[PDB]
Amino acid sequence: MDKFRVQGPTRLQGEVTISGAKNAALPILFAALLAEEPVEIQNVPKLKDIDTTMKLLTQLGTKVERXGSVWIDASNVNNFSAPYDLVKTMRASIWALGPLVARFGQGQVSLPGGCAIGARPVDLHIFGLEKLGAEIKLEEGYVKASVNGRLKGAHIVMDKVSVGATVTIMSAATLAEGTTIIENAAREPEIVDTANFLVALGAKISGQGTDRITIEGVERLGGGVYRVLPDRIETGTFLVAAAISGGKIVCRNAQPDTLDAVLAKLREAGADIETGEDWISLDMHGKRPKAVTVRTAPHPAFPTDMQAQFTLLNLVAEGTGVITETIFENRFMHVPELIRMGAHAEIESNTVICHGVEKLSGAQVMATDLRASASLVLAGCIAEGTTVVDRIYHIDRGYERIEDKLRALGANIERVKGE
Ligand SMILES: CC(=O)N[C@H]1[C@@H](OP(=O)(O)OP(=O)(O)OC[C@H]2O[C@@H](n3ccc(=O)[nH]c3=O)[C@H](O)[C@@H]2O)O[C@H](CO)[C@@H](O)[C@@H]1O
Repeated sequence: MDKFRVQGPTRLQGEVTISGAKNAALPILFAALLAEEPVEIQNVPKLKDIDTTMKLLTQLGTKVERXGSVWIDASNVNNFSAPYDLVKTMRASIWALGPLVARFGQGQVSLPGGCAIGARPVDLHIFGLEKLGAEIKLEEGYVKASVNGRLKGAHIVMDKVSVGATVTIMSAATLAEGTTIIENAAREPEIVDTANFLVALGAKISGQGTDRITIEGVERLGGGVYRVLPDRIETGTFLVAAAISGGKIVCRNAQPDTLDAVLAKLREAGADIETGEDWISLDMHGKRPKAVTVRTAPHPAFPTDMQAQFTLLNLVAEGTGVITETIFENRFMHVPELIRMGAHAEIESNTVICHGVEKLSGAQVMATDLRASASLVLAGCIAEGTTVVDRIYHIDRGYERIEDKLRALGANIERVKGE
């Protein structure tokens, strides 16, 4: 089992090229199940989650190839289930459900079990499907959906803002008979990306990116070529890496408009930020960051996927920073890990109260969250001495070669395989 050996402190300086969004590539890959003709998805990151998704697709009888692009041919889907072993390593597996039932009239996906960051049921996905006319049963731990003929469009109001349920419903609706309206839809840039992918295939969708999505179902979806938007979380993570190290960086292949909240908070922390059409520059001018107050919420508010990263920022900032989590109430495992490194903070309910320190100290820490745990690697970059991050497979699931990108920024980091 891999581990990172990080030697700090290091001032991060240089350039990084942002990879395609893991969170757009995922739902788009699942949506490709709908395509009758070959599809080429461009700008797909090379990460563990994509590997798992590829595996799942192949298990359905989908032909899959990859490099920068992932080539999909779902003309011969011959299997309709996502097994326990796979779903257990990737909750996003639930996304296979909707396309399968919508196109083939059947689909079975192992029901996701417990999650360390909090309660993450998929009740809304199921509800949505049912609303579309799907019959759903639970057998041997498998959620089994079925419909005789086409799904039927319906007016659905979401009890919660859900990225996942919005994708499930929107995707399945493209093949339903009639019009589907998703009210209180998630507005994430990844939702707009997936919708656009769908439309490129022949789907009829409007309102994507707003709280109200309207889908007019069609008979079949063709094929095509589609480029995945830049990864906003990867971008934010690198921006924070520079901001907490007194550094200077330029992010290439970026989409500034997906980052307003994060950029604004970085400015509050004291960063000098410039943006262009496809780039973002950040210069700390060698300054320590200033503590900020953050509240995670659905896009375009501050994203929960940047929360750990900002907690780190606050932990080495001047002042008392406060971070409140409204999406994943228990998403605080990074905190005690950071405290092992000398940080100071208290967790009261869904809020962490940070007491910024001048310097962190290297220590042994454990990764557990595919997006948040990158925080540990960042901490090692600025801590005094050696930090060893265990279980880095978690990071591998959500980031493409993060050590390589960090290394090009000046980081002293080594992938240690010897156990
Ligand atoms: C593969 C992917 O894109 N994952 C992202 C997506 O996940 P994910 O799609 O799971 O997140 P949702 O937006 O669906 O979850 C938001 C909240 O609603 C709850 N909920 C959701 C669905 C449901 O059926 N019932 C229910 O109660 C969840 O438990 C959570 O408290 O958005 C999260 C919030 O931006 C990100 O942190 C994840 O990295």
